Amino acid sequence: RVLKVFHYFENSSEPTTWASIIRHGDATDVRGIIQKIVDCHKVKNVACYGLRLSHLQSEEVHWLHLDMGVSNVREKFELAHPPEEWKYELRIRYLPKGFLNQFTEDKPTLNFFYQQVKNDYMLEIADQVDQEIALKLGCLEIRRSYGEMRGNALEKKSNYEVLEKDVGLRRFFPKSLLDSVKAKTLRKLIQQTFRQFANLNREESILKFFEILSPVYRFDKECFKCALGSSWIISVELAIGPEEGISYLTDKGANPTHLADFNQVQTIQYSNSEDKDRKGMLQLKIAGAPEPLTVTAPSLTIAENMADLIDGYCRLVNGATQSFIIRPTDDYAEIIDETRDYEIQRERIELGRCIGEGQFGDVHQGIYMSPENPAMAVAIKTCKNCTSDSVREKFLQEALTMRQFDHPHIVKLIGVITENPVWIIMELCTLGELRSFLQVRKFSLDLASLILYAYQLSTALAYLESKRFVHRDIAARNVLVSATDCVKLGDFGLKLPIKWMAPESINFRRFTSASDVWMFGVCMWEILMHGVKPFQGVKNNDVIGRIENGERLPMPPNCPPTLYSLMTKCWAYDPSRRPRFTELKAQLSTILEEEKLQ
Ligand SMILES: CN[C@@H]1C[C@H]2O[C@@](C)([C@@H]1OC)n1c3ccccc3c3c4c(c5c6c(n2c5c31)CCCC6)C(=O)NC4
Repeated sequence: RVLKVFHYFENSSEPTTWASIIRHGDATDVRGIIQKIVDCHKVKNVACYGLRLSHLQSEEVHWLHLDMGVSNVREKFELAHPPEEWKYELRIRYLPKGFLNQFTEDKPTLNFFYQQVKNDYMLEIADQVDQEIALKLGCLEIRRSYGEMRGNALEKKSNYEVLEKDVGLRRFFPKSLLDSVKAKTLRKLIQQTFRQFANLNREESILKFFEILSPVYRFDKECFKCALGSSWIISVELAIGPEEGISYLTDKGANPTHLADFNQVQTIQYSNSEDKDRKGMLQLKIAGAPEPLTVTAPSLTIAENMADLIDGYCRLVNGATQSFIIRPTDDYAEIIDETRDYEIQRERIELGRCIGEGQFGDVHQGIYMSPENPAMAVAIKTCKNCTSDSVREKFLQEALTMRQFDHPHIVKLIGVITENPVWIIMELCTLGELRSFLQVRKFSLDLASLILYAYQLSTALAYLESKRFVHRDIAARNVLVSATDCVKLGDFGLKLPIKWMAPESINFRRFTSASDVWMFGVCMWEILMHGVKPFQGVKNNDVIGRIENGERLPMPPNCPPTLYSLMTKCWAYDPSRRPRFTELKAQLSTILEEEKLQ
């Protein structure tokens, strides 16, 4: 059987669903699980990660000791409540002494840690933190998250808006702040506190983040109210952490008193309050001290959680692998990840000459003989590492989307072959890629033709808008020519094409219809420029630089100055001032009719 573990390693997905799915074995212990997830992310500080299980509708928490066997941990807890309501989440619990410093030379771990701490901050105290503090914090998460954007970006109404109204400032700030200040002024406050963190890369952001939190949120330890002693039980707060070891403080803030270091800890033992109540009993034998250090915790659970803490630490301080808690092949651990009419038998396909390359698989020419009906020329997108299953599942995911579309300027899906290697069968656009097509025919195509193509493209992009489908890569490279008077739209699958991208795409990784329109502008230029690439001989940074300053692509010779202004309307920095697709359709329609009559 399997297991889902939520963790804090980044993904362009939503943070609340970052997880790994492990096909564990029957004697597999929590070590196995942790090991295989962190090896899977190139983690150097393995000894610092633990596993914490908690029910959804409950606020209490269960630390799963390394040596426990998963299936009989399922067994135990899944006998209380269903697997649907339990949350297994990987956490850092065991800080080395220089921890922050040390995690700098372990990039995944610092990132994991930062996220895990940032999550808690939002969830636990963000609402009731100082106004200046919240502000300062939020900005660094902008700064860190959106690496490739230049500093002065947030002093642009459109940019800020994209954060306000598309991204959600809630991703950076508590509902408490956003509510209690007028939004137009909030815009200032951010632009302002953002100045101080203008030129800070991802690494420094994270540390400046921590630096500003630490004074107002201890994440460098855990505390437990509990009682010390074996007979005259006396009430204390325990602090357990890297620069203090086990410490009692009481009180108030003041100096914490040292009790032992983790390297002193001989053995751990815990048990149910054999006495009247329900309390946790915890015993620690220490260096040469003949009497065990005896802790009474409010519940057996807390006791267990405290043992996990102390074990983890010991097992870390000593370069140790086995436990310090005295007790009363199949451990395989694989990493995995989570219908059709239109089936075609492979024997009904003659696989012709390879026609285009794939970073994923080649595209081929082909004959398709369908029993009822004559032969048909088809394109065939092939798969190379097709046996590796999710790569397969993502490949023929593309075919699923193409099922949905039916429009005369989108390349029609014809079928799939759902056995390795997976094949996607589509129509073949005989006259090839548009760029090539244009260069070749630079002197035999009337203008009415060139803009006809943009018109047809726009009808397609309109159709796609109408189904809320963003394409992400509109360019003449993704257009094919199916006949003299007819072009079609290309890829629909999953080294950035900087020069065609809208600014918010280069800045905030945002991809909307409105980003699509910008690219379509550049596409339109390419067409009118008979298949030349935008910005020949300019490297990408000067381009983002020029785009940022106001420079645009010049009017191609022969472009009706109306159409050229439409292109620049598509190149509106603020994505909301850009035309709609349904609108560029209507316009080009007329701009064509006018061109037809000459
Ligand atoms: C960079 N442009 C390539 C031109 C070439 O190969 C590619 C990879 C690319 O076309 C999107 N290609 C596809 C890629 C992904 C899905 C479908 C196609 C595809 C298709 C065709 C095609 C053709 C060419 N290329 C084609 C195609 C070169 C000239 C012959 C026609 C085609 O006719 N139907 C799908």
